[PDB]
Amino acid sequence: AHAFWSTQPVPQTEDETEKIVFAGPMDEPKTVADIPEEPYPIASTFEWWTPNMEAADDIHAIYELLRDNYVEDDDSMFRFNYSEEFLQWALCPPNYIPDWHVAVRRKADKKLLAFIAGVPVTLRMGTPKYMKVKAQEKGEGEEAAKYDEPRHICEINFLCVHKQLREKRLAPILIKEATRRVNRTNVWQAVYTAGVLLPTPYASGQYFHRSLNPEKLVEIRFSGIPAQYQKFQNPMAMLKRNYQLPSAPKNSGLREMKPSDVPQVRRILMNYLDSFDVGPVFSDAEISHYLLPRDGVVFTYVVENDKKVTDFFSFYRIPSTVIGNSNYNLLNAAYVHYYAATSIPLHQLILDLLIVAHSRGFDVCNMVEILDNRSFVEQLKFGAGDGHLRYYFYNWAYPKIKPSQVALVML
Ligand SMILES: CCCCCCCCCCCCCC(=O)SCCNC(=O)CCNC(=O)[C@H](O)C(C)(C)COP(=O)(O)OP(=O)(O)OC[C@H]1O[C@@H](n2cnc3c(N)ncnc32)[C@H](O)[C@@H]1OP(=O)(O)O
Ligand SMILES: CN(C)CCCN(C)c1nc(N(C)CCC#N)c2sc(C(C)(C)C)cc2n1
Ligand SMILES: CN(C)CCCN(C)c1nc(N(C)CCC#N)c2sc(C(C)(C)C)cc2n1
Ligand SMILES: [Mg+2]
Repeated sequence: AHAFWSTQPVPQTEDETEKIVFAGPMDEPKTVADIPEEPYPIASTFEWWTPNMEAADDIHAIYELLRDNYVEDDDSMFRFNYSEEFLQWALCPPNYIPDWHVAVRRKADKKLLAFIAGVPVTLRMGTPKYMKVKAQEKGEGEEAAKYDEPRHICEINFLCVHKQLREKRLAPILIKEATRRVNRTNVWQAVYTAGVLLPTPYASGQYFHRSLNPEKLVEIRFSGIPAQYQKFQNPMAMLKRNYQLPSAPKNSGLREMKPSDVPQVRRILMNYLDSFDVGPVFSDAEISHYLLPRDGVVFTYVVENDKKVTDFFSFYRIPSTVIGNSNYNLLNAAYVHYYAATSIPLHQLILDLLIVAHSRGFDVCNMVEILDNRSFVEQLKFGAGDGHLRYYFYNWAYPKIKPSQVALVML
């Protein structure tokens, strides 16, 4: 059933996943010396290319591949259009490894055909709380604690093959070359997410969406007018009213994040993320990189009253090309990123996220039901969407966990 995935160090079935009681590696321990410096073989008409994702023109080349060939819905209505600025931000965090950005080009004429990207992340990925309890009950705490220390691993994203080259087994070769490049740097695990079901997720969460500009969303067929609104003389007027928001934030002391807020934001974020089984550990340099505002890319606000930062939220922008329509070329989506609340309930903090996003011209706010995202769904009028984000590890056995025990946001 899976000619490629059956050959890789990942759990092969749900049944297998059920037998997993401790975090730890799947594969033989190996060393960098066991990995060849010769690149993985590829047919003679293609070549590997390493783009420089800090250089405008190479970012632009990858940007066009993704704009024309990346994730789309099944009815070919919308295709993600991650911006050039977004790609530089997502792919070049502190201490990134340029060799982990991997492309394939056609050799004759240098046409770009495929891409995959890894970035470093320090992740807590030790045995989860409910399974450490089971271990204590069996006298197996030593084995369950073996890999408690946060690990320096790889996060994979942006795998893309050109539409003309689909179903030719190019994605497996991309994945094996990426694995070689990561292994050459003495890293042996990865974390990745996808919408599709592959062998075998350790967690799965549904997507949720919150309408900000319902008239546009109905026009482009992202949304429909629900049946119940047909009982009204003006269904659209009533739908707009339903999703109406304040025109300015409600929380006293809300302001954009600045560099001097980095230590306090790191403190409150790391205290909060510690409560979840799987989550990142960020340095001050990483907090700066992933959270300081960047025009068109990431938006972050702190609540500061009386000279103390007590809460914050962040969101990032992913537009989509509107493939079929005549009034509109883009869908502008805001995605909930990291946050932490110590002074106000989460629903009150995230209402200000929706207000700022609407003010800035976003059409919808989306999120996965990770973190405590379920805690404000109903009051803030999010609804569940037809999509899931499945969380996977490469070369790491891991017990199934609930999505509310995952604290890693993937872009
Ligand atoms: C230690 C370091 C390790 C580093 C590596 C860690 C692993 C990282 C793994 C990658 C994490 C990526 C995270 C993201 O970026 S998720 C976003 C993925 N990108 C897209 O959906 C964009 C649009 N689609 C495409 O570009 C292509 O359809 C892709 C490239 C996805 C497949 O190309 P194509 O359709 O032309 O197929 P093929 O003939 O070449 O290959 C077929 C094989 O590919 C398996 N397949 C299909 N989709 C995925 C998928 N999303 N993850 C993993 N495997 C996938 C499939 O089951 C089959 O294997 P098997 O069923 O026969 O066994
Ligand atoms: C196996 N599949 C296709 C699960 C499909 C999940 N994906 C990739 C996906 N993607 C989507 N987008 C790309 C929307 C934002 C953009 N781009 C959408 S937009 C959508 C409606 C809101 C129109 C129903 C469903 C949907 N589904
Ligand atoms: C690697 N990564 C983390 C790919 C995040 C892509 N994104 C941005 C994404 N993805 C979606 N998927 C179903 C996962 C597709 C994949 N991969 C959806 S489904 C959705 C609704 C329209 C239902 C709200 C928004 C949305 N957004
Ligand atoms: Mg292919």
